[PDB]
Amino acid sequence: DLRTQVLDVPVQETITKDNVPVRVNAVVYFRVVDPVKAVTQVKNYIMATSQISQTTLRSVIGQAHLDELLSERDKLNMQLQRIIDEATDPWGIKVTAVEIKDVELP
Amino acid sequence: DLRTQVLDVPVQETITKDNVPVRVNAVVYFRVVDPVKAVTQVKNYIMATSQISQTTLRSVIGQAHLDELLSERDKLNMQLQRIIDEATDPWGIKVTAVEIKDVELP
Ligand code: NA
Ligand code: NA
Repeated sequence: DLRTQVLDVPVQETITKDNVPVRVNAVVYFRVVDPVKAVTQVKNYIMATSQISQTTLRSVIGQAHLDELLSERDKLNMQLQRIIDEATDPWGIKVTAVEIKDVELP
Repeated sequence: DLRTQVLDVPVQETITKDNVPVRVNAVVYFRVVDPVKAVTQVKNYIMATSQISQTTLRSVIGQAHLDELLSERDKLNMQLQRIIDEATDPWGIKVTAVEIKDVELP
C-alpha cells in the first residue's frame, strides 16, 4: 500500500454506444516496480499513466452501453485495469486496480 | 434577473422507481415578490426554499424512472418548478424555474 500511489483520472466527457452523454472519472491504483524503465522509457511516469488512463477511459466507456455502467461496473473496472496495466508496463509500472468513481449524465 | 436569485440545492442521494441509485442536485431560480409574507410566514425564506427544494427533489426523483432522467429532463424540471413554486407561495416567493444539474450514478 505504501508504494501503491492513488491517481485521480481527470473527468472524461463522451457518449455511450446507445447514444448517452456521460461525464466519467476514475482512480488508478499503480505501483512503480521497474525504476530504470519508469525513468528511461518516458519523460514523466505519473502523467504518462494519467494521459493513457484518460484516453483508455474515454474509449472503454464509448465502447460501453449505459446498462453496463449500471449493472456491470466491476467488468468495466477489469477492462480499464487490464488495458492501463498493459500500457504502463513498458514504463516499469504495475496498475493494481482501476475504479470508475462518479458517472454524471448531463 | 436582478431580483431573480440562484439557489444551489445541496446534493440528494436516493433511488429511482426502477431501483437505480442516483446523486442529484439542481439550481432553483426564485424571486421575492411579497416581502411581508417572506418576512412574516417563515424564519428564513432562503433556507425555507432550500429545505423544500431538497425534500421535493428527493421525492420527484424517487417517483421517476432512470429513462425519465435520460429522455424527459424538461418534464422533471417542470414537476420540480410546479411543486416548489406552490410551496414557496405562502412565503411570498415565486420560483421562476428549477433545473436538475448533475446526475451521478454511484
Ligand atoms: Na502496467
Ligand atoms: Na412560489
